[PDB]
Amino acid sequence: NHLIDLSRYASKINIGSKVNFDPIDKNQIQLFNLESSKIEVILKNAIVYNSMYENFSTSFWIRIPKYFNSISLNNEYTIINCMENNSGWKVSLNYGEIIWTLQDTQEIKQRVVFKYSQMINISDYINRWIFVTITNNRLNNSKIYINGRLIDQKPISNLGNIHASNNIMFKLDGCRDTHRYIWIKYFNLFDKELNEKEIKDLYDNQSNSGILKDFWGDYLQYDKPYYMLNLYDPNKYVDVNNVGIRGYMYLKGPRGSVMTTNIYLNSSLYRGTKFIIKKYASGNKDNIVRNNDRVYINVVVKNKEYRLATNASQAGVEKILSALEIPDVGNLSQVVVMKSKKCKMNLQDNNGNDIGFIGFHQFNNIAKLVASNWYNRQTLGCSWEFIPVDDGWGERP
Repeated sequence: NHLIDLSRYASKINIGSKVNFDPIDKNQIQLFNLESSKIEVILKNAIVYNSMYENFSTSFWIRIPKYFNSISLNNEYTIINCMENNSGWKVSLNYGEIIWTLQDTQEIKQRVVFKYSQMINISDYINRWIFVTITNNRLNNSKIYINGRLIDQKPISNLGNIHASNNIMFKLDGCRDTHRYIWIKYFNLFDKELNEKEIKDLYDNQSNSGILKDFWGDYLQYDKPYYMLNLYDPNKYVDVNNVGIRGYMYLKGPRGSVMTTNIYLNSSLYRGTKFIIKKYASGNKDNIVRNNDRVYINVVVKNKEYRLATNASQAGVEKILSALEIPDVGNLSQVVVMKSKKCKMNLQDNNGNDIGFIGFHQFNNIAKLVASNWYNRQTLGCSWEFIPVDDGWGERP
């Protein structure tokens, strides 16, 4: 009974003791810069690549922690190796780079590369799950796609016979940063050149769209503190002006930055009051937040949890939100419907009527958090990301 997804391609899988399978999402695999943190796939014979003509493709998801140290500048290290006797294919990484390399049996090699900057306020790529697809047409081009989008392509018809390895080695090789690691999931191989339509369908059908995601791309979870990023005002963070029904929550700037030299320079993500999502009526007994889960939102002020709520009877369509003592909520509106199918939070009263998506509104040059049905009809002010502390980001909370 085969359980590991790599078994599709393997007659045998050898897993080192320092491979870490994520306990919440067992398909997410963590590989450290240690010699026992490796997965060796002995390929089924029909999968071994050995041809001058056969088109082929590969896809995988990857999450690459931010490069912190100058030791990582120009240090290309292999992560997925299907080379034997200097022919085959491999995936490697470098500072802000993902590299695909083909090499034939005649010393001729070609690369296609995706590059991402670490000098950017908010990155789509640093330490966040990335869907990678590389397609190879032997009489034409190699192409690399990131999150379903074509990034680059290079001619490869000058390459002759490619005789790849009988194995695939998942392992950090040649990396000089002792603390380096990667996360990977859903490695696949295809015996054709995938078209743009097929690539987008893999991206979509491996995105688990019925499950809400945090900022890094992991499953959103209950009972886990999250810093909030509003995508419509990304340089601001959430704070509380008094707890209780007289108070309100509001966006305040600026975030400020985190930086080391010109190794990285990014917006600070660990800012403001933290949200904790509480189970109330979830679709499942596990700890994962799913589309249409009905939840309560707790707000952390001075290391104490309060309840996000509002009096929906206040004048006007924008209902200003407060942070209340949990016993003080009474019959006030607090039920939030979480949505993935980026406006994530829809507040409802205890009769089931919509009060509106959670966003913000300007009240005399103060951006107060609101529930507002203007959003439900309408990147919006209700677009939020949930950011937990993560070792791949390295900022000090």
